[PDB]
Amino acid sequence: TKYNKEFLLYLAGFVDGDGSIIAQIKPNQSYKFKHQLSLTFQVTQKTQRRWFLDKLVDEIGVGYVRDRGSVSDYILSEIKPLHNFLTQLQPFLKLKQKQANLVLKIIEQLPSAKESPDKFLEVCTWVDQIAALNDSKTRKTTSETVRAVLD
Amino acid sequence: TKYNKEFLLYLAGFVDGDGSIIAQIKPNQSYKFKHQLSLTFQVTQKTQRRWFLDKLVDEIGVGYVRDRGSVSDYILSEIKPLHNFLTQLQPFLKLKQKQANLVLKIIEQLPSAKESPDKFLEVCTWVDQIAALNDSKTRKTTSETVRAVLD
DNA sequence: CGAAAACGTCGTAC
DNA sequence: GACGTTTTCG
DNA sequence: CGAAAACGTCGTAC
DNA sequence: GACGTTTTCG
Ligand SMILES: [Ca+2]
Ligand SMILES: [Ca+2]
Ligand SMILES: [Ca+2]
Ligand code: NA
Ligand code: NA
Repeated sequence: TKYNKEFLLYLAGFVDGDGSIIAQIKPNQSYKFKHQLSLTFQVTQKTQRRWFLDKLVDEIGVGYVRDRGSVSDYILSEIKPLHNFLTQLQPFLKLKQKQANLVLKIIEQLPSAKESPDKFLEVCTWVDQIAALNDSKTRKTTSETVRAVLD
Repeated sequence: TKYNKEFLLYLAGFVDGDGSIIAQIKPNQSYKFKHQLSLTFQVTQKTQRRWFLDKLVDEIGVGYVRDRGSVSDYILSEIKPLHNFLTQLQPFLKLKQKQANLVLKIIEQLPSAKESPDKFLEVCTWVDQIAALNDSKTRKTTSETVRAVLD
């Protein structure tokens, strides 16, 4: 899945505008470290324009559209295709380039982050950075909170 | 003032995201038909990212940035340069392409719209069209409104 | 007058 | 825009 | 368990 | 995002 340059240039600007590059630390006992690292690339749009989101699903060839009322979102969370997509988009972003680099870095690091409790906590630090870059306003689960892992 | 393709492709996506192509019929006795036709190309952005709007002023080479509190806007209203810019940006727009064409068409038509009251009113019809296409919500001055110029 | 700049603000669509 | 919590899936 | 899908909502930045 | 009203400028 290798994309067209004209498309990526256009999409990077659309993303810098209404997209979001999100990293979350999700709490849950089921997981080894009681938290799951989650990554999302998303594009939001008023539902009467949903066709646009649908066309993203067609060109990126992966991901899906969810509806949440008057608004919809194109969503891409699958680690492998997300990494493939972000890598190609990264060179054209201007406003969300750093968070794109951070997500790429987090993905490449997941394997060894399951291994030690200190590698996992470090990676969580990178998600704090992504949220600081974002216009974050209702964040709850922080790397700091994961640190109350101390027994 | 002929722009670089990569730059237009990217800006077209940003504009589809947080930009706005605007046509307004503005009331005022000073004008022959008691209304002034106004066109605006704008890009809005949070003031901590105003550098990004300043960078637009630099590349487009015309227009300016205005501050309105926690938010700012890159503004381009001069008919000649706006026509030039919209013509080159127009082919890459996907969501605001129609309003961009309508604005180009209104601009080309301004000279003859000062001539008859009927041509003027027809042009006002095109601005009703642009507002229909936009996510309009507080429009007051309509082509219908102008029609009560009837003596 | 004609045209742009300046200034101000409602209601979501991010 | 950018999170949150809850449910499915393998 | 691990990872994504599904579902839900706060607070602006358009 | 997409309008509004008021002031300047030529
Ligand atoms: Ca934006
Ligand atoms: Ca936006
Ligand atoms: Ca938008
Ligand atoms: Na921030
Ligand atoms: Na509309």
